[PDB]
Amino acid sequence: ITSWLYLGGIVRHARTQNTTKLEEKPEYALALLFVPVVCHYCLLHIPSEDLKERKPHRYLVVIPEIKDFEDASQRRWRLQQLETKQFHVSSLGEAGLLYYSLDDIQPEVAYYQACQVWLYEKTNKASRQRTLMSIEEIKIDKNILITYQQVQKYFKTNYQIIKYKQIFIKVNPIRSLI
DNA sequence: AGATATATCTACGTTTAACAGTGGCCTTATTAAATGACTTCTCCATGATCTAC
Repeated sequence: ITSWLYLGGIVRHARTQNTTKLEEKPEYALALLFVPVVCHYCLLHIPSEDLKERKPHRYLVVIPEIKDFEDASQRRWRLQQLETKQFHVSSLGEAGLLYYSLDDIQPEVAYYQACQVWLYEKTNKASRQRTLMSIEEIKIDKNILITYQQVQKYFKTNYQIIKYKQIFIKVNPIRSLI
């Protein structure tokens, strides 16, 4: 297999391309074919960089831990409802929490969800393709999620600045900090 | 020479009382930065193809 099928599975040593290549059974290869549907994609904005002077290009890939097929399907279909301006975030944890923002909260059921955030970013200005720059695990319990909803409620949302074909999005740093 | 009991005068009174600031103010103006910069390069992954043994 190759990196397009399994993210991060590049051949380290190109001169040994034929031998040192990741190998998998056909069914797992089909799963690696169908991975892209589940994972959502978010855009990351550097707070230090003025968004006017730098359009977002970093891509965060949120890959959720699977506990049940139906639960994951319902979660993904629920997250389909959100607006694109929400997807523009200022931190990896913000995107992870957004992936679990629309999950139902049950007080009898001990809620616990885990997901992976994969950061893809051009190494330099003239980079031809993005490179995996960060992977971070997020484990969200009940208290963290309700606190995040409380922060979302009290703290203001993103300002959808719109200019000449320039729909900038103003993310509140505090929300991310919290 | 050693051991021992004695004698040495003032002194006294040494402040009593009542108070221990009364008044008014305890900053008035104005300015709460002015500019410009918010990385700079390269280091790509993978497969088709060329070529030497």
